[PDB]
Amino acid sequence: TYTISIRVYQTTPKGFFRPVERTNWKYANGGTWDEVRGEYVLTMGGSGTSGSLRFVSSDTDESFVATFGVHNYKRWCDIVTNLTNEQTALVINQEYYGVPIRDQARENQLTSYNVANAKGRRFAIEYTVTEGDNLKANLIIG
Amino acid sequence: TYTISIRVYQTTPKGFFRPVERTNWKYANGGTWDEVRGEYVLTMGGSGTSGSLRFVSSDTDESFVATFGVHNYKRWCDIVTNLTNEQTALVINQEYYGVPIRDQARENQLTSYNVANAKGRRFAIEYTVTEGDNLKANLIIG
Amino acid sequence: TYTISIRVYQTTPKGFFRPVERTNWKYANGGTWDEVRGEYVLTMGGSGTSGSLRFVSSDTDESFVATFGVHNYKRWCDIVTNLTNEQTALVINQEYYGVPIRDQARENQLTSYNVANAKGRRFAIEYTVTEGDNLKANLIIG
Amino acid sequence: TYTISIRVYQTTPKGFFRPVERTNWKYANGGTWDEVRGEYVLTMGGSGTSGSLRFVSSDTDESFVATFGVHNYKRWCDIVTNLTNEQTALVINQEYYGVPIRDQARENQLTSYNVANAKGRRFAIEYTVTEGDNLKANLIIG
Ligand SMILES: [C]C(=O)[N][C]1[C](O[C]2O[C]([C][O])[C]([O])[C]([O])[C]2[O])[C]([O])[C]([C][O])O2[C]1O2[C][C]([N])C([O])=O
Ligand SMILES: [C]C(=O)[N][C]1[C](O[C]2O[C]([C][O])[C]([O])[C]([O])[C]2[O])[C]([O])[C]([C][O])O2[C]1O2[C][C]([N])C([O])=O
Ligand SMILES: [C]C(=O)[N][C]1[C](O[C]2O[C]([C][O])[C]([O])[C]([O])[C]2[O])[C]([O])[C]([C][O])O2[C]1O2[C][C]([N])C([O])=O
Ligand SMILES: [C]C(=O)[N][C]1[C](O[C]2O[C]([C][O])[C]([O])[C]([O])[C]2[O])[C]([O])[C]([C][O])O2[C]1O2[C][C]([N])C([O])=O
Repeated sequence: TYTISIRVYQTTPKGFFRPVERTNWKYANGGTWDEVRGEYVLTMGGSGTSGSLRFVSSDTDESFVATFGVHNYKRWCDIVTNLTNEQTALVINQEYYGVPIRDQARENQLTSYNVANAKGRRFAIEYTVTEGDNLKANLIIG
Repeated sequence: TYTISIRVYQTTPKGFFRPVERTNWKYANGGTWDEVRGEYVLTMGGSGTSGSLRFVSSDTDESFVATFGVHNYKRWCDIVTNLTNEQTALVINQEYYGVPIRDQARENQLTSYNVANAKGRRFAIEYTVTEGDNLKANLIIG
Repeated sequence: TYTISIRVYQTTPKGFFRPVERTNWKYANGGTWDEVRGEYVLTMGGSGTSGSLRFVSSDTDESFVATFGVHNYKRWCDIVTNLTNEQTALVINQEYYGVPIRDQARENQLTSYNVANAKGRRFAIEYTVTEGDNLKANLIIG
Repeated sequence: TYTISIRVYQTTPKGFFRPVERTNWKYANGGTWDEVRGEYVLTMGGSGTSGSLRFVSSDTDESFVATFGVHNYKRWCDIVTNLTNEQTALVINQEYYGVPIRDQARENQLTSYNVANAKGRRFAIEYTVTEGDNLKANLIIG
């Protein structure tokens, strides 16, 4: 069993990103999302699955999906931004298992990732615990 | 724009179901989940989409996915229980747009629905506001 | 250090009680409230303090404060209902340390308590773990 | 009826502040705290009361209480940090109605305020909507 505990840091009081969706991919006996002491906790039944969090800033028409999981017994992450209305977390989470551009991100098994949207706002995931069954990450909204 | 505001009632102190997942289908400009004044609020960009909530009772190894949406300008709902580990809300939400028996449930445009798991516990959805753009439902756990 | 983990069971879809306030009394090095896996977790720095949760049903003009704590190394609980607008949880929590009718409830060190409001709705606290540092209780709204 | 809607910004991945307490003062028919679309919403029955939020970073042994209210029909705010274990939000909220220095902070009717703890970290409140019945503020953690 794996857990990834995520601390969300929203660093800029221009716009406001709120949580809107949390998904579990179906491999590795699935998984769950829990809120624990102000943190998001993704629990997974084995290696080879993932879960996604979508955040939306309605004030500024910005959004992103942050995905966390374990691939071949190593943690991975990705961020997708500049979303169309059709790119829910349900959509994006599932794309990591069959869409080549997404598969490759997962296969990279990254301990950290940062991306900017069209407006220049940066978003980052940084794992603070990178090994073992109980992983930890900061999700940083610039 | 539709909202469906959901109040959860857990009616017996036998087992404890906790929220674990909330998904948005991609049709009709997608949608979001918000927590508002103790209720789960599904917001959708128009008619023809839906969102799902999964709840798990780890104490009693029970779970269910409740789905809410609007089909041809009328609200609908369904519950799936007896879930396999591969049946996350991500999976179940999508099945209402391709799987005949699930398609049929959506097409039923029900204001209320119930189903029991193999353990004999019943779950129900009851829309208390069945018309207009701000719909309301009780999710009742037996 | 003591914890009391509380599972809220809202059993009747007549009215809707939502969480509106959570307080910590100042004795025994204070305490905190956390949300953990859908449960409310009161953590206290020693014996002799408590914390309160207030719930309000705006639909039906009903409300109550449920207080949990440890007195002389034994758990206690109380429920106050039929609240005036001036009886916030901040008010009620503090009354257990100087108001005789409230002091006596605390001194009773109850493992369970049930009360009805003027409308006849029952509210109950039942501790499911009654000894040790990590206590557990159901809060049942009738 | 006033609402004050609060957005929390945690600006540095150094430490992690989590919500631990939310209180309502008893004047002006009291008030409530709700979570709405990722924001903390304080609702008050009129002018002359307030509510407090406490946040704790156990990682770095830091904490603060942020208080928001309306005094003589104008919004006010304060932050207290360098908290003792006996300074819960329950305690601090009440001090604004009897303790001269706290009374004075309320009487200041500030649209913005900041204070630093002994560790050099600054906290701020910034009202983004300063007039009317639906007030809005940023709570910024430095
Ligand atoms: C171990 C790992 O991690 N692996 C992975 C996977 O996962 C899996 O899946 C399956 C189905 O297919 C099941 O669910 C199980 O349980 C699990 O584990 C997957 O995810 C993939 C993607 O798709 O990846 C990984 O792997 C690699 C290769 N391809 C193989 O297969 O092996
Ligand atoms: C109106 C309605 O409801 N409709 C519906 C739909 O939705 C839709 O979808 C599309 C794509 O495909 C888009 O997204 C839009 O926007 C929306 O609106 C769908 O859902 C379906 C299922 O699949 O159902 C309904 O419809 C029916 C038929 N198809 C016709 O149209 O009519
Ligand atoms: C041990 C116990 O539990 N005790 C109690 C108390 O608590 C206390 O308090 C103090 C102040 O005063 C401090 O804070 C400490 O820390 C603690 O512990 C109290 O609470 C009381 C009520 O008021 O009760 C109990 O006790 C009994 C008697 N009175 C004595 O004092 O001992
Ligand atoms: C209008 C206003 O804001 N006022 C104020 C007050 O509040 C009040 O209180 C009372 C009792 O005491 C009752 O609760 C009512 O309802 C309310 O409104 C108070 O808070 C104070 C502080 O202590 O402050 C203000 O005022 C001032 C003076 N005292 C005169 O009046 O003016």
